[PDB]
Amino acid sequence: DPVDYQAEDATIVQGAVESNHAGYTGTGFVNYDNVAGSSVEWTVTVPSAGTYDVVVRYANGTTTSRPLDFSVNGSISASGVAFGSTGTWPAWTTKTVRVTLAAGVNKIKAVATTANGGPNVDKITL
Ligand SMILES: O=C(O)C1=C[C@H](O)[C@@H](O)[C@@H](O[C@@H]2[C@H](O)[C@@H](O)[C@H](O)O[C@@H]2C(=O)O)O1
Ligand SMILES: [Ca+2]
Ligand SMILES: [Ca+2]
Repeated sequence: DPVDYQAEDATIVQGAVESNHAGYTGTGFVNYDNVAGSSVEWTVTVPSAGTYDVVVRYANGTTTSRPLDFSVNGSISASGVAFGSTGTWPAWTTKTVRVTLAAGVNKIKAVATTANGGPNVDKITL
């Protein structure tokens, strides 16, 4: 079965664990710093090699899409994945990103590519 990997439990670069908007799961969420290069990197375990539907649960209380690049350590997995508006910060939704993984432990990194940083990210599920 898919497992929830909480953002606030992952490796956060230029970001903060926060909990001041309603509707996150786990103990909070990650607010990426509003800077290019802000990132979160999750450590996941999957039973078989192949391409997974990585469900990214996020919010973006602005009218400006906030794109992320996904990689599995070192290697580009998805490039310029746009995270559009959700109207308000507590209004979480999801986006599925295809990421190819090996059997066992993998690290998935999502890095902000624009000066606005990333959307707020609650977790990934896969
Ligand atoms: O990414 C944002 O633009 C953002 C994340 C927060 O969830 C929002 O409440 C809002 O926060 C602003 C700053 O990003 C944040 O670092 C500061 O501590 O508070 C700001 C605010 O407007 O409250 O935007
Ligand atoms: Ca931010
Ligand atoms: Ca969370």
